[PDB]
Amino acid sequence: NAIRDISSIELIKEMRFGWNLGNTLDAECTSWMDYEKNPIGSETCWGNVKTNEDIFKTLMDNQFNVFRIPTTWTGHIGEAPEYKINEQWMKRVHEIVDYPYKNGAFVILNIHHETWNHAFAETVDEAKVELAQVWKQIAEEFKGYGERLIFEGQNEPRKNGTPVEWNGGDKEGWDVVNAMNAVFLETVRSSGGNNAKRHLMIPPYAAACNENSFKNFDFPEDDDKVIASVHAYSPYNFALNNGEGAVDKFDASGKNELDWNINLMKKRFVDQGIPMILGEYGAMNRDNEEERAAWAEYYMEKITALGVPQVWWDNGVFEGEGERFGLIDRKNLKIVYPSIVAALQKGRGLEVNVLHAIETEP
Repeated sequence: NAIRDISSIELIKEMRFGWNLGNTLDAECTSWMDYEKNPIGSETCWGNVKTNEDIFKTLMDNQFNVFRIPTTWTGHIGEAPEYKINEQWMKRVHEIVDYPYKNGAFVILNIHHETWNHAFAETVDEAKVELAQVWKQIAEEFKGYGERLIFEGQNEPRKNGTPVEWNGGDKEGWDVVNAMNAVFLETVRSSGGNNAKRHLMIPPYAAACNENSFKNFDFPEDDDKVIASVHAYSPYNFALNNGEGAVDKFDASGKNELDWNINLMKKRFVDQGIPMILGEYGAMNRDNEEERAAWAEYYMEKITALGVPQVWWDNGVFEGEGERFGLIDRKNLKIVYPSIVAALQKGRGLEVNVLHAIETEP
């Protein structure tokens, strides 16, 4: 029940690097799964195994101490306007949050792939109501948790389906996102318990590392416990491109693009005293572990000099046509790419010591 009363800038210093529990509690399968009969079945409906504590303990052995829990509440929410969250779902989310928390790590709980938080001015009034009701129950469920539990108001709020979805945003989307962020901050701060001193993360438009999203991002000026949430899979062709133009080498043009976006984070947040966390990043598997290792160490070295931690996005996908950001085999508790983890440790300034590494095939 104890909570330290320290600023986000001071609390961020205790962070090394992070890991995402992707394609798990954020998996959304309402188009074919009966959420009434399977109230917690969505956790594994995208191919990941049921979450256990040993997954996080395997990662903490490799010096991970930040764990982001992407959670989708669509399908687990009752009818409007009360928006009652399913009790069995809230309990399972509580159990998974306890896995890294009860072992002493930082935890980030967010609202992820929602159908109702689209950044369209047509439905903001009801979207703000649902956002407030949902975060009221979440803040209530985790009242007595300390400063190591961090709430992230939104994931990538955007105008889905528009050409404006992934280009940075327009004036309409920027105002809706700012209004939604304000509702989230007020709802948590107004609740009781430790929530008045809990650290809160808010994203710009779509959490994009873009000038248009950075320029039109309202940030509170009198709350030292609010953090900016940015996602940056940079450079795009090497890290995120899953189609045409995808490259497997980390070339000089890729370094220039990455250096440009890291400088955008410095000018927007670091120089202006805005605490910021790279909540999502990573490089897709292209049979290029040593290319991704050098990229990861360079990326980690740069933002470590800025005091910004990063959180790897791990969806548990290794092969196939999907986005292959897998890093740990959750069923066998093994690090599939040990040199990538070693690069994170070396770039962060830690002693290189990779445990539970996968064997060598040759």
